[PDB]
Amino acid sequence: EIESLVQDSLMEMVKGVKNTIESDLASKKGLAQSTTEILQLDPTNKAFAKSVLESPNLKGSFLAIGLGYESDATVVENDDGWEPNADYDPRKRPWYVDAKRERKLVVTEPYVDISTKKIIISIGTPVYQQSNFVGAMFYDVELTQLAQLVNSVNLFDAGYLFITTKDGVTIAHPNAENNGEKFSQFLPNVDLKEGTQRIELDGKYYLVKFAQVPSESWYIGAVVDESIAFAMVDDLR
Amino acid sequence: EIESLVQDSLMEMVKGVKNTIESDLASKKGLAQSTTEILQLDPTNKAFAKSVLESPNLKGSFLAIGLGYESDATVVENDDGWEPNADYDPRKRPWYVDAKRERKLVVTEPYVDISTKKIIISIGTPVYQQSNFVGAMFYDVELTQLAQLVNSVNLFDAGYLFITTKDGVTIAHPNAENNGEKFSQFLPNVDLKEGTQRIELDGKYYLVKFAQVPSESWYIGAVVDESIAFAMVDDLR
Ligand SMILES: [Ca+2]
Ligand SMILES: [Ca+2]
Repeated sequence: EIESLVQDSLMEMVKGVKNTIESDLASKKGLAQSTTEILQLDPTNKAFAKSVLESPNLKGSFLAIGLGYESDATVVENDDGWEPNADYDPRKRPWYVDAKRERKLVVTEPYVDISTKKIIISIGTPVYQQSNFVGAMFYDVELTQLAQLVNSVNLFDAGYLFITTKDGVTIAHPNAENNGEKFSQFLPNVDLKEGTQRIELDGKYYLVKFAQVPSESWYIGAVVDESIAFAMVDDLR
Repeated sequence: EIESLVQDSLMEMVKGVKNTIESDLASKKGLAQSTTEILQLDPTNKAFAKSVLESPNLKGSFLAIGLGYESDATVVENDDGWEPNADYDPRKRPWYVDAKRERKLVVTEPYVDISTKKIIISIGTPVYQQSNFVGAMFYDVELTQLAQLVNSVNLFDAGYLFITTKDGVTIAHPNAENNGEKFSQFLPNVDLKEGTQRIELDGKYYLVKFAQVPSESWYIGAVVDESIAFAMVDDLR
């Protein structure tokens, strides 16, 4: 029947998007991990750190990158448009706090960047001198590229994709104003769970599919107007 | 028509794979370009280079990584199983020759790795000190991963995908023995060109589709048993 293949197809497409997001995240993390390990060869050498973070390919790979020191709360960073003032303590920032807590590569919750004032996420990493925790790094990620990427399938031209945290905070949405808000704001009475829920919103039936990204326990969400999907599939029929 | 939508979905599937291969290459190149740029901070410091190439994330991201020097023909490399004998000249090797000729990041033709003696390809990069060319690097890539990745769509269970150079040399094939051989050895009677060719091999009709990867001018190739693909679509009816 129409329904079985509509969900079969929706299934394959979401899984494809899931793999795309996982690969892109793996790419960013790999670059963050190696930069961090390379800096660990001499992490207190601020001149070394500065040259690395200003190297063009790496600089072009993130919104901004920086290194905060446990010992004096100073910061080495490559943001041309920002210089931390006296009150800025990197040790209170979420990328640093998370990286210190987990003692490994972390991806933060969405938060307000003090530099661009935009909602972003950062990859955070701990920095060690042998077994001494010396500080932490941020590698900031602009969320609109994620929203483009997560929309690399077409869902029978019957809907769109977005990304949420494991607690329902939007990570990427075609409409960036949603980033950092509960997804319930744009998608009322839907539970956050793996699989497919059929919903009614203002007189129409939609399909909401969630697939988790095991690396960060993000969910890929897809919303599909059931009628359009059935009609588009059926009119190949 | 059955054929119209078979061609349509086949097109969509190859598109997704092309983007998957591009992202993967992009990721490998980005890590290779950044490592190279970081080494250029002190390219003749072989202890620095050695420490970088041995750092665990980078080390685990490639088959092997090394840096060959123009002046003394020495090699710094992270391959546990291989140490350059007296006959070895990095300057005669394809990754080196190519990086030198183009003066930017390159991806070699398939060739026989001196270390593992397997067909591989390498990312090659040139190394500068100030303005002079100091040497080059290799970042070796195992081709069996690429074969897996290129086969991330199912083609209505009617065939398989592979990768060829712009001159028809196989880069990745489900059967590793084909790597580095012209593709006509497993796929005779077919021209290498963008688009779809319809051929007959041993009393049977197949669809051969090629999509080029603009980064490296590789082609993604897909071979499809049109009777299976037609019948599979007919089943969806
Ligand atoms: Ca700055
Ligand atoms: Ca060795």
